Amino acid sequence: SGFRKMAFPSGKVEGCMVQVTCGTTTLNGLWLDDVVYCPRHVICTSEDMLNPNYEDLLIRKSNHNFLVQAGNVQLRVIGHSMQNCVLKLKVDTANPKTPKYKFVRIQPGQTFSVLACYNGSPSGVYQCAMRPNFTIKGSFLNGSCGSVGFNIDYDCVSFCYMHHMELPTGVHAGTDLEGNFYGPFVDRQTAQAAGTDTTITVNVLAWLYAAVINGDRWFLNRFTTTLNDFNLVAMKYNYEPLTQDHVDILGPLSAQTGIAVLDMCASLKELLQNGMNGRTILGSALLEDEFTPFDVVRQCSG
Amino acid sequence: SGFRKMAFPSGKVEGCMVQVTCGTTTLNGLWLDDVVYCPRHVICTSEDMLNPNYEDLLIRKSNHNFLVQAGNVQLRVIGHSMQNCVLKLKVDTANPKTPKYKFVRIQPGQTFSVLACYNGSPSGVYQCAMRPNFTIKGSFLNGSCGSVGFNIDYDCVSFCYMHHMELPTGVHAGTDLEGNFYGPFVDRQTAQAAGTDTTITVNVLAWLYAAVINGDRWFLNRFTTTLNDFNLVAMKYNYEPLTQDHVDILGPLSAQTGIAVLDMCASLKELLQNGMNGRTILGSALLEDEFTPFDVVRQCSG
Ligand SMILES: *[C@H](S)C(=O)c1cccc(C(=O)OC(C)(C)C)c1
Ligand SMILES: *[C@H](S)C(=O)c1cccc(C(=O)OC(C)(C)C)c1
Repeated sequence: SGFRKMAFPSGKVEGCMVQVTCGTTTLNGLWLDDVVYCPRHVICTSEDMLNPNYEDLLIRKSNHNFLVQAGNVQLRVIGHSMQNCVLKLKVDTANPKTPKYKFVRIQPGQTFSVLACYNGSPSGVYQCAMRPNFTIKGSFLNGSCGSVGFNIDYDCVSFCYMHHMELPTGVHAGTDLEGNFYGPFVDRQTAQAAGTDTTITVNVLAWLYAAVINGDRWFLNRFTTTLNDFNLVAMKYNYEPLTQDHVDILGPLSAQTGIAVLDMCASLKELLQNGMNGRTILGSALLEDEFTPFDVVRQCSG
Repeated sequence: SGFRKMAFPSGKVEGCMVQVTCGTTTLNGLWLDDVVYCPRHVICTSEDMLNPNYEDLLIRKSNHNFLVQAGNVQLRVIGHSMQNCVLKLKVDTANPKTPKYKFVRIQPGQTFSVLACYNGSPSGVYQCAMRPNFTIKGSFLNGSCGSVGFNIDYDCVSFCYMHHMELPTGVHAGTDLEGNFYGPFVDRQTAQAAGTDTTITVNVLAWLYAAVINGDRWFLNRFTTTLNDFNLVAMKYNYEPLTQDHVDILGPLSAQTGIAVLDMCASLKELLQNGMNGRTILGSALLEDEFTPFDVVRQCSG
């Protein structure tokens, strides 16, 4: 019993974090086999940041300009190259702690664990979701860029996020491990801002199923709805449309609880229209949208 | 920016988790140096559980009755003994991954990270608080007992909790690493239940300071209060009394934000009396009490 925002165990990623320094800039890097991945911003200076030409900045560097430290061990850089917004530093040592891994890009509405790091040292681990507007509501301080987000499946780490920056509303933007940004953001100084966001409907319904599995049933009702009537209500409350694929994905949780997906939708409609009347669900007084159907099944089953 | 329920990186504890089997019962154990720690319930059978005499149960066992597996490696048990509600299995191999560690017992209102494990394999990591009534609101399924809770400071793991059982309200009870239960709970079958709980006032005030550090200021006011007037209001809302030591502990956050502790108390009084009027603090619509002043400083500073 119980339901918590649970992250993956972080040890496999801890053994990959290193510190990268270029000039006076230090940030985190990810050491896998004999390559260290880090934000290419490490080669910028403070006044380089209005419109840096990274190809020019990089051609003016050599290997000896990059100091890579793994714990108390310095790694010799023997090659450097750019790929989109990340830098690939080839080092003379393969990381003996490299896990099985993949570089995956995730979709809005998917969740992942973040290992927040400073100066190559892990500080904390938490769960995040990629918002519909491609930002993440992280927890990061200066020095955290290069920290990574990941999921783990049967001992294979799928890296999906590298941290780059903080937008004016305090939410966070970054890239995939190929250096391609999530969202319409750039690694230069602009007035760029998070665009409008929406609530991840399928995740809210998954979390209502978690609540039923855990004994909160007060929000259930005998009603049902059609998918189109529900989606009219969703549109009105800035919720994403629910598709038939979402309905199919909720099938296992529906079968476990005996509550048809469109019956749960009728409950969610009532909650949007009426609020909670001073009650809570799974210890929250808001509708939570950062758990996927898979997160619920992984944490709740049986 | 940002504020999340953040756990400690779990890798140092992952390298200590093993599986212990006795008869048909399997659960988790903690391998440090050449000892494996686990709940003594592992030696029970299903009908042993009304009033087991653990000293009798244990004297009928030998070393070969305990199967300890670390990954795919079997550890030979060469001694066994009981200490309160935990079992100490001496094995013929010292764990090469043992971290610097301590066994500390924590106080109600303190937080810790939990590494939930099944069959000796880590599954997820999350943050918890010891409630005033000595339960924890965890997330645990059958097979999780022996999972541990811990804090980490400068590479030293202070273990504070071993998981034993789930109470009827779905909250969790366990012991310290010396086998002594937190709270008035026993490892036998009874009608034992969580006692009445209260809200951890000093933590709520720490979290209001986190919110101010992160730009939520709507709940501030020009008022102040005395400690006695505040504590009259606390008593009325089932909040714990605030002591002068709590005020002193909040001093650094008060100095960082410029908001005197008793001024923040006046805000908390207004929030208890009026509610939030449809607003949120740090993404919550309830007053959060599971962050200590230290948690806030660690996550927010600067
Ligand atoms: C450090 S987290 C980093 O990689 C980075 C990436 C992209 C953009 C920036 C940046 O613009 O930093 C300032 C503080 C806004 C100049 C940093
Ligand atoms: C397994 S998590 C374990 O250690 C344990 C400890 C103490 C009490 C129990 C228990 O009573 O289990 C049942 C399921 C209530 C019989 C289990």
